[PDB]
Amino acid sequence: AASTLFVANLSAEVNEDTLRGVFKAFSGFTRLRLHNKNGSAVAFVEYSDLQKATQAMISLQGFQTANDRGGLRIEYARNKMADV
DNA sequence: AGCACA
Repeated sequence: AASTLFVANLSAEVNEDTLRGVFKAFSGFTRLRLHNKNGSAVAFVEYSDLQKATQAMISLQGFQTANDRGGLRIEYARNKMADV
C-alpha cells in the first residue's frame, strides 16, 4: 500500500518540478501534490510503501524551499492520497 | 503547528 507524507515549511514560490526533484531522488517515489491556501504552501508526497516513505521522511527532515528556520517539516499524512 | 485530493 502506498504511504503519503505531509510536508510543511514551504515557500510560496517553489515549483512542483523543484519539489519533485527533492523527493524523486529517494526510492519508491510515486506522486506529489502541491497545495496552497492563504499564505505559504504545503505538499503531499506519496511513496510505494511505508518503509520507503519513512526512509525518505527521516532523510529529508529539515531539508534546506522554506519560510521558517529548521528547513522542511515532514510528517506522516493523516490520510492516504486518493486513488488514481 | 499548520493535512488536500476524491
